[PDB]
Amino acid sequence: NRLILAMDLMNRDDALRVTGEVREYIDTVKIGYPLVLSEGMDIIAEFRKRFGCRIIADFKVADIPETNEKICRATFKAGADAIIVHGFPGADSVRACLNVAEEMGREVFLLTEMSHPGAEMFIQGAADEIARMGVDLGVKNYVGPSTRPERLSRLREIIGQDSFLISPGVGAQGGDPGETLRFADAIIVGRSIYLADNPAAAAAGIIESIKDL
Amino acid sequence: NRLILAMDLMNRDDALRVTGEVREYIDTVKIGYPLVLSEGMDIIAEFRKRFGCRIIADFKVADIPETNEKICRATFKAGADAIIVHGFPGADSVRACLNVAEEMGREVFLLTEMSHPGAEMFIQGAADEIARMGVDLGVKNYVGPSTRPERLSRLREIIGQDSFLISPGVGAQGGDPGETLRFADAIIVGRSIYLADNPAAAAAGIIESIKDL
Ligand SMILES: *c1c(F)c(=O)[nH]c(=O)n1[C@@H]1O[C@H](COP(=O)(O)O)[C@@H](O)[C@H]1O
Ligand SMILES: *c1c(F)c(=O)[nH]c(=O)n1[C@@H]1O[C@H](COP(=O)(O)O)[C@@H](O)[C@H]1O
Repeated sequence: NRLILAMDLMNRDDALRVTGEVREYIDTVKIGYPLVLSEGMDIIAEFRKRFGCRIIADFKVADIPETNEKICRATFKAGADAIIVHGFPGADSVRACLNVAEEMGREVFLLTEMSHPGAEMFIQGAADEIARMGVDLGVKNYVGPSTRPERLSRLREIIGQDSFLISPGVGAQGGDPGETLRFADAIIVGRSIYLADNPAAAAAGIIESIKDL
Repeated sequence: NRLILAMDLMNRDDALRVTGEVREYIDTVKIGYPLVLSEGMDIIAEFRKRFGCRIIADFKVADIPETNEKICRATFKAGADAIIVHGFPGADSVRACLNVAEEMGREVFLLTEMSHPGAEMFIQGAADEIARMGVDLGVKNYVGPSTRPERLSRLREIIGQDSFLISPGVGAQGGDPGETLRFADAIIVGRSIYLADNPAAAAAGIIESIKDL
């Protein structure tokens, strides 16, 4: 695959239909707050049972250590395989997530630099240090921006070749599968697939581009 | 009051009992992901209907603009009066939240500097600029740390006297109601109340200290 579906539809019926339509082209579904806050955490269990795919909970966890632990424990209890957590709040907040993931046999992904224009204001300047903090904490899974492949390159340099790196911002945000997969292990794609007239054809089209690399 | 309850219990029965016990000492309940991810967004509507108090959704929103809008729209649809959003992701992410709050007749609180030790690593260095970004965006409600009253002072200086400023980190995290209320309009208190043998007595004790100021 190398393709992770960002399932940000907000209606259970549509989320299930689109995921079902594209599942032959992905092995991982990324579920975030647009779907969870609309349909409840039980949606994570349903997706697991219906589809079998890995579930990453994209909750961009960004609270104090005590609250981060509670968020992680609720999320894994609901059946998520991994959770995405922000590095910007610092090492104690990240460690809290890693401690729960250890307890529960799950994975943490560290979000380093974000893909949107606003990320340039504060996040970008800290992002190398956030990545290096990850390495120092023993984080093995990272998120970095498809929209800035030169920053992906730098992040890959920091985390090394033996870390797993996934990357949002492909399609709608302007990122390209090829420029991104030079550095990331897998791309995250939401709207380019789930808003397409034929999501299966969109996913298939992306997979064809990936195979050509 | 000047007291906001951080309701981070993870069981509907306990959350309702403790809130009911202390409601005569607060007019605002802050509900976050520990309770919502455990009991569902319907908990917000229940609290509103049972208690009448203002509800602030402490979701520390930290995504891209398009996703931030979806998160805000789901949260207000569930009945929250206000949402807490991170400033660190930048102005476009914040504006997205403000646009939804405008559409829906609700409020955004901008989180500037966080209260925990890790906030020193990256957030603190950006926090003055995040506050000034808030002012430039017309944000009128802010969150800053009880644990660092000198930073609260600086944040108050930036936002001015006509902005509303609320402050977590009182009690469990080491913050003091008095040192904090020199600068903040209201303090947020969670564990010092909700883990107390008698939460009503804990809240009452805090209110007594506040009245003495
Ligand atoms: C999260 C994040 F931290 C980013 O830096 N960028 C980003 O886009 N996200 C989330 O990833 C998905 C992108 O979907 P698409 O732009 O393909 O529709 C979304 O879930 C977004 O929240
Ligand atoms: C959020 C935040 F952004 C902070 O800087 N600090 C902080 O503590 N929070 C949240 O506020 C409440 C504090 O509760 P207490 O320490 O009194 O138990 C919690 O909801 C925490 O997530």
